[PDB]
Amino acid sequence: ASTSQVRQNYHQDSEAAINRQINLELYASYVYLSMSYYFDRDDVALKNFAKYFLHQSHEEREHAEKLMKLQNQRGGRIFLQDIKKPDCDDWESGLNAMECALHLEKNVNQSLLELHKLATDKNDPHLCDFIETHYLNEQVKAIKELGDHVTNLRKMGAPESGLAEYLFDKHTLG
Amino acid sequence: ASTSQVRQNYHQDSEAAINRQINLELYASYVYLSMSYYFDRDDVALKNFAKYFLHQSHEEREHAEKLMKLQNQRGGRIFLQDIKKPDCDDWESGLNAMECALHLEKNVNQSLLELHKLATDKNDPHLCDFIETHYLNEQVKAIKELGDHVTNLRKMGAPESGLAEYLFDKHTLG
Amino acid sequence: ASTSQVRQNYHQDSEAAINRQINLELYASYVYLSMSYYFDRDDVALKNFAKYFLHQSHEEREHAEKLMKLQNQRGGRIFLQDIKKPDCDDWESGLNAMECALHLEKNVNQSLLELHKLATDKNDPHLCDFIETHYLNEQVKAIKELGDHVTNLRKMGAPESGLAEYLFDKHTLG
Amino acid sequence: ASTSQVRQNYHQDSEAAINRQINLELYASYVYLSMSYYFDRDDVALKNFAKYFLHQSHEEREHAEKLMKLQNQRGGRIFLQDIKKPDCDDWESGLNAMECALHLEKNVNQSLLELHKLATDKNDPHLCDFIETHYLNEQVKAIKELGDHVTNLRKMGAPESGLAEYLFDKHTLG
Amino acid sequence: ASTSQVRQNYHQDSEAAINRQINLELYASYVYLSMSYYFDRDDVALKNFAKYFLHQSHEEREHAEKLMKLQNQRGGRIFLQDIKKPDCDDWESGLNAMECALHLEKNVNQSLLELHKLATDKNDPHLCDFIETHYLNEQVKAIKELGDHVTNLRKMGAPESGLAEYLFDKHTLG
Amino acid sequence: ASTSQVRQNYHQDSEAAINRQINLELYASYVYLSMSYYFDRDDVALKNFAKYFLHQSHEEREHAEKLMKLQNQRGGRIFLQDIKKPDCDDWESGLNAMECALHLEKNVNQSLLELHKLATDKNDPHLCDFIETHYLNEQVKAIKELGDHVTNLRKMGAPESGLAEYLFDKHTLG
Ligand SMILES: [Cl-]
Ligand SMILES: [Cl-]
Ligand SMILES: [Cl-]
Ligand SMILES: [Cl-]
Ligand SMILES: [Cl-]
Ligand SMILES: [Cl-]
Ligand SMILES: [Cl-]
Ligand SMILES: [Cl-]
Ligand SMILES: [Cl-]
Ligand SMILES: [Cl-]
Ligand SMILES: [Cl-]
Ligand SMILES: [Cl-]
Ligand SMILES: [Cl-]
Ligand SMILES: [Cl-]
Ligand SMILES: [Cl-]
Ligand SMILES: [Cl-]
Ligand SMILES: [Cl-]
Ligand SMILES: [Cl-]
Ligand SMILES: [Cl-]
Ligand SMILES: [Cl-]
Ligand SMILES: [Cl-]
Ligand SMILES: [Cl-]
Ligand SMILES: [Cl-]
Ligand SMILES: [Cl-]
Ligand SMILES: [Cl-]
Ligand SMILES: [Cl-]
Ligand SMILES: [Cl-]
Ligand SMILES: [Cl-]
Ligand SMILES: [Mg+2]
Ligand SMILES: [Mg+2]
Ligand SMILES: [Mg+2]
Ligand SMILES: [Mg+2]
Ligand SMILES: [Mg+2]
Ligand SMILES: [Mg+2]
Ligand SMILES: [Mg+2]
Ligand SMILES: [Mg+2]
Ligand SMILES: [Mg+2]
Ligand SMILES: [Mg+2]
Ligand SMILES: [Mg+2]
Ligand SMILES: [Mg+2]
Ligand SMILES: [Mg+2]
Ligand SMILES: [Mg+2]
Ligand SMILES: [Mg+2]
Ligand SMILES: [Mg+2]
Ligand SMILES: [Mg+2]
Ligand SMILES: [Mg+2]
Ligand SMILES: [Mg+2]
Ligand SMILES: [Mg+2]
Ligand SMILES: [Mg+2]
Ligand SMILES: [Mg+2]
Ligand SMILES: [Mg+2]
Ligand SMILES: [Mg+2]
Ligand SMILES: [Mg+2]
Ligand SMILES: [Mg+2]
Ligand SMILES: [Mg+2]
Ligand SMILES: [Mg+2]
Ligand SMILES: [Mg+2]
Ligand SMILES: [Mg+2]
Ligand SMILES: [Mg+2]
Ligand SMILES: [Mg+2]
Repeated sequence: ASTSQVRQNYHQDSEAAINRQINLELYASYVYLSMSYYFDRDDVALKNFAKYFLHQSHEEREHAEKLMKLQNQRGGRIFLQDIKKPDCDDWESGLNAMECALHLEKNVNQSLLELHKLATDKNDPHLCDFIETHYLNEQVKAIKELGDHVTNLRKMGAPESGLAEYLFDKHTLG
Repeated sequence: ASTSQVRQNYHQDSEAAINRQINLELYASYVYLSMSYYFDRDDVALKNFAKYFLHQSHEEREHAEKLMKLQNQRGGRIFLQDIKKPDCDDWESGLNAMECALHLEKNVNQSLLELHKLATDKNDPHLCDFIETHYLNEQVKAIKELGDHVTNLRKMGAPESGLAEYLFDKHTLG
Repeated sequence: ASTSQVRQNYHQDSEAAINRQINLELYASYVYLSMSYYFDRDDVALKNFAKYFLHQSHEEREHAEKLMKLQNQRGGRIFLQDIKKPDCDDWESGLNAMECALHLEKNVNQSLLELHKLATDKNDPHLCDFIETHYLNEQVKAIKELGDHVTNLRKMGAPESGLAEYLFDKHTLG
Repeated sequence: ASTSQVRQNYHQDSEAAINRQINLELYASYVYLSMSYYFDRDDVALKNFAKYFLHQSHEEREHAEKLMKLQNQRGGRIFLQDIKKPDCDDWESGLNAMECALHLEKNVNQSLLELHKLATDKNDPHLCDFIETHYLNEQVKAIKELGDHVTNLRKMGAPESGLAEYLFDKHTLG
Repeated sequence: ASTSQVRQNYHQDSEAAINRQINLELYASYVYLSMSYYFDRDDVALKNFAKYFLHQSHEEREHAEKLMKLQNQRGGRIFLQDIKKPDCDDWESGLNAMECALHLEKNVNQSLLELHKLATDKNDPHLCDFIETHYLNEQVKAIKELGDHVTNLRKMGAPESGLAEYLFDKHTLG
Repeated sequence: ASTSQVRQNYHQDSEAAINRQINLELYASYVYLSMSYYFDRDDVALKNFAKYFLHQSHEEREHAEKLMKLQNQRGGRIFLQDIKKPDCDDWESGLNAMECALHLEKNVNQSLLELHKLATDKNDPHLCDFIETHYLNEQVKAIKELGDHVTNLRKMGAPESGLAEYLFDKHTLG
């Protein structure tokens, strides 16, 4: 009950915000897992879409683990919640999955910006630096990459052109 | 809606049982993740317990992925549910975590034996072979290893002896 | 006209400030280019001064390119202006060029500090981290190096001693 | 004020023409820089167009530096002017950028042919050889390459076909 | 007396705070030096405790040197004070030394957080980034490691169990 | 309180003299540290003077550590005092720093000769051999090197000639 021997300048509200961010990162890992195996279906059959989203799934589990490490490093206590099944919808196409991923990463970035605003308000420069170093530029690069992918698929004629998704699978994700 | 072009000798009940087993494997990955970071806390501080359970967590995510591949290979459709937060309790000690892991793996094995009985009842030898090849002996080895670990910790004087858990961490999990 | 699909927490004023900083970095590349070839003249003939300033010129073009990448990563639109010819004056000596470079880098640093104050005012932690990571310490090291060079040239007897500039060229810039 | 000790058979008009050519080469570097980052935008997203034009930008800066070296080698004095922002227009498409580049390189070649006619009129065989050796065939190869690129993009169905620009990006510029 | 040629956006109060932090880092190096040689005594004789604290001593001297470099880089003037002999007390045991080290590192971290609050108040983003990059996470990792060590020693039965300190020396610090 | 089990032929007065010599070696490390960073200032800017004195600082910390080892080897008890800030004065020039270092090393040598006279008076041949083996010739070589450096700087025209200190920095300390 009494304080962690390591805890210093770590607000209860920051501790709770980090637990919510852990859940969000595990949720993002689950969304990309579901998206991956959609492209593995025999009636979709785009293997590089499947590999691309599995890699993204594995990266989100690493992002969750790094926040669980941070919680312990600062003397906070991890509190886990259910990982909700993916919302987005039935995946429909390579383009629609890429658009769901863009929205997911823009929602994760908004959560991280709220987390950074709280750490700023509580004058926690270690937590500010943590978020900036490990999360904020990774989100900007992820969002830019997904926007690039959505643009190419749209220009190529997706989702109507099954040829467009096939050739994007080989040339961009291959 | 209409049948997958690949589907052959794959009962609707088998398809549903495989989706339930996917959820159970993701749940087991989550239980071991939680257990891992407990041992990373500054007031527990057993780093080889933490690494041992993280590795086990990563192995369960691989077990889930292999069942999602199987579902697609057979022309079934993956249906995901929420991943429940870990039940077990507050982890308390290295011994108590090992005992929770033993119970978890004995519950996963019972699920797989029920799955095998269903595949047997539906005369699905491919699914029987899948379960036997990739799951049943992995469960028997996991259960035997966790029983060995629980025995050693008990003989060494855990959970009262903090020396016992420390030296087990170095010599068995190190 | 309508918003970039990637744009998030990126103020119009930040977007414009980044375009002004791009112009300033290209201007700094031009100042160092001019300084370089002054030392290549047959009546100046200090080859290590020439190489030192050419390298500095190439570094400023890289600094401009990284800001053009950032503008696109954040969903801003690059707006280019004329690159003004160098102001400073006729270069006169190794010491006078080093003093012009010190003033240039102290003016670029003041621009970057104003840019950081704007990003702080608009609560853009990604842009704050970008400036701190890629620009602020590079400016402090550049300013310290140029101050060191100016000090040595002054102590050695420059600009009157042509021997001083010759031996500095060989021993410090060689 | 008085003559460079190295100057021999180098007409004042040649000296001035070389300074104008320096400005034109820096302007061409700026045009290709702008074109490069257009293709880096999230709503254009053709990375090999972007790399192709950045390389061309870097080559034009080298062409400018070689003329600044020549000016000093002959005992002329470098005189720099503002580098104008790119004219061409909004870039619109891969085809339109390639067409702007073709017009740019045909304007640079006309400048170099005028420069060669002046050196011929002033009986400066060193300057004639300089232009022929380092510039004239580089312009003919650049113009031929850009014409080839424009032809392919037109035959492939650009600019209407976003598929055409995508596949040209992978197969020709990749 | 008059201003350093390099000084820009570096408040007199920041300059003084950096000199106080230099003294604190040298004091921390001295505390760990004293602790090291305690464990080298023939009536204590724990060689891995001795090596662990000597390494920590050498790391604190590096932390002091990096702040003396920063002071010069920013155009401040180093002002040195006596390095006080270690306070803590007679070292008594491996556990008591580890507890003194935990308190030392939590006092150094509080000094660095006060330093960061001053740099924030004076809008010095270069100094904020310096502290965050080189100091704040190094303090969080140091504090977490020392808390882990204190926990293990307590669980193992230290300081009463001389066996506990012996086996910790071999297995954790060895 | 009672005697160390290892103590043999080690006089209380020798024990106290060794503690005073430890303080003197730490003081010499501090003097050279201060001298080092003086030459790192932007208005002094002699980098090989700075490296030379930092190396000397690191060597004095090693000399202190070896005496703390000796104290324990002989069964004496280390007693630490404050490390006084450097006396010498404001450093002024490369020559003045070298002259302060010569005086420092001649004061350390006089302390060691007094220490050797005490060990001789107490018939401690182990301590006599320790001082002769590890300290006395290191002091004679240090004093000879600093005298050589002072001579060269004086002959070269230091401290008036800033050229002299610059060229000594490159050729002797480089
Ligand atoms: Cl509190
Ligand atoms: Cl919580
Ligand atoms: Cl929940
Ligand atoms: Cl980046
Ligand atoms: Cl059927
Ligand atoms: Cl189902
Ligand atoms: Cl559900
Ligand atoms: Cl087996
Ligand atoms: Cl053991
Ligand atoms: Cl062992
Ligand atoms: Cl808005
Ligand atoms: Cl603008
Ligand atoms: Cl303009
Ligand atoms: Cl640095
Ligand atoms: Cl003439
Ligand atoms: Cl001209
Ligand atoms: Cl102009
Ligand atoms: Cl050819
Ligand atoms: Cl291909
Ligand atoms: Cl001021
Ligand atoms: Cl001060
Ligand atoms: Cl003092
Ligand atoms: Cl870390
Ligand atoms: Cl006695
Ligand atoms: Cl004493
Ligand atoms: Cl004292
Ligand atoms: Cl010798
Ligand atoms: Cl020389
Ligand atoms: Mg949430
Ligand atoms: Mg990712
Ligand atoms: Mg993430
Ligand atoms: Mg639900
Ligand atoms: Mg970064
Ligand atoms: Mg279930
Ligand atoms: Mg396992
Ligand atoms: Mg499993
Ligand atoms: Mg529940
Ligand atoms: Mg088998
Ligand atoms: Mg401007
Ligand atoms: Mg530079
Ligand atoms: Mg720059
Ligand atoms: Mg003008
Ligand atoms: Mg900040
Ligand atoms: Mg940095
Ligand atoms: Mg022109
Ligand atoms: Mg070219
Ligand atoms: Mg050209
Ligand atoms: Mg204009
Ligand atoms: Mg000819
Ligand atoms: Mg040729
Ligand atoms: Mg203090
Ligand atoms: Mg440390
Ligand atoms: Mg420190
Ligand atoms: Mg005192
Ligand atoms: Mg860091
Ligand atoms: Mg003394
Ligand atoms: Mg020495
Ligand atoms: Mg010494
Ligand atoms: Mg005093
Ligand atoms: Mg000897």
